[PDB]
Amino acid sequence: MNSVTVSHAPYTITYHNDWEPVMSQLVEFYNEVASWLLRDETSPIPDKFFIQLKQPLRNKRVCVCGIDPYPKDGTGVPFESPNFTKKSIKEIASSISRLTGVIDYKGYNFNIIDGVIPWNYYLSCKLGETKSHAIYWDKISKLLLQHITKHVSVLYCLGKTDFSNIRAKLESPVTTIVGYHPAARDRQFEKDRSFEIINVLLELDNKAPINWAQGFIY
Amino acid sequence: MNSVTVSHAPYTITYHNDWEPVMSQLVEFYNEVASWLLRDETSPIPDKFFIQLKQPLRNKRVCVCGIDPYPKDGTGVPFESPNFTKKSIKEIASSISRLTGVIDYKGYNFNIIDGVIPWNYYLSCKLGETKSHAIYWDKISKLLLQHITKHVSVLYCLGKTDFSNAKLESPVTTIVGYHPAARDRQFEKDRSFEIINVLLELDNKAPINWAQGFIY
Ligand SMILES: [Cl-]
Ligand SMILES: [Cl-]
Repeated sequence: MNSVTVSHAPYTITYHNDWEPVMSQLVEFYNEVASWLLRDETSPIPDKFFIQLKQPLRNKRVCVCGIDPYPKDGTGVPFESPNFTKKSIKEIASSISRLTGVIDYKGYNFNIIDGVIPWNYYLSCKLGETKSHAIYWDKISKLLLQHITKHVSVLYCLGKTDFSNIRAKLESPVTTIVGYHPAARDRQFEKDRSFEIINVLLELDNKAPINWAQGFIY
Repeated sequence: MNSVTVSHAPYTITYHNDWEPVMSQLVEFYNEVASWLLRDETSPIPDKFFIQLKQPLRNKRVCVCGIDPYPKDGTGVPFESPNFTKKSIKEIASSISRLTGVIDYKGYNFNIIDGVIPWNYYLSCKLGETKSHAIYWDKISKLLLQHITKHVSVLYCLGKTDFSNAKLESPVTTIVGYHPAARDRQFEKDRSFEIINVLLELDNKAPINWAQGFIY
């Protein structure tokens, strides 16, 4: 819809109107930091940092959140792996396959599920190094996730360590689940039932469940 | 097992060891407020304010919580009505009767159910006035419920307006259902008891057998 300019790359940020209330501060915060983060090659590329701000928030009832993008090949859409190559998304798809009974599929994407907004807490990383840009995104990450949590009924974070003390410092009343990361040891993600629990919590808040099968690609 | 003294009535508080971490602060907080509570006649009596601290917490997976004790005849055990007279507990027993298929009973008590700790958020009220002691118990109530929510998997609160307010600061799965005396039969259509067991099953915990609460 609308656009806003910033003094460093990617220069323009196009945003859906639901994000308006935070854009002014986003610009201030990004300008203060961008120079530091663009030194490094990144995942995703700078033109893709903010494409998830084109998504609406008012139709969203669940946020599924990872700490930062894939160390390589980040597309700007959290969790997205267009050629279905990344371990995280393969493990997620398996979980939902067992849950939904859908056995034959070629990919999975959170971004095409009604009511779900997939999110990366930090919006970039130094290529090949997870959590490398935490110190730069800090204030922005808090700002944007606070805004998301005013719309969604449930926040689902993936990674017990990654999200230990970040969720305590979010200052939001929103119902929160911190589950295992897909690559957690001893198959703990495979025994994790957060996808089911989400729908129970949504039902308790007088909201429709998420149909997790909508994420499949054929 | 152990005991602690306090400068106003009931003077001694006996507590199960699972409560040890909070007793020191409980004494500080109770001493700083007890004058205000004891001016009034109370439900329950002061000797019964803290008897629920004799219950263990480690074997508990569900906390069932009401806002404060019965306006009259509080026994110190939340929800307990020994002569099965109180509306709340009669409605709860009906709900579980329909759920479990147990049709003939004389009473119901949460306190004899494995895995359940029944709780009153405020530990007293001025006789006949619900919520009258909220302002006195405030800090203590928050302290004790926070401690309970470190052990239990699910917190079930009864009363939508009573428990609307966030101010607990705990990750625990929380359900805020209708109060048993809610209008238009809303408590009768409330399925929180079933939902609790689903949530528990999802957290790899055994369900609560709600039929254990019946008295014959
Ligand atoms: Cl983890
Ligand atoms: Cl109610």
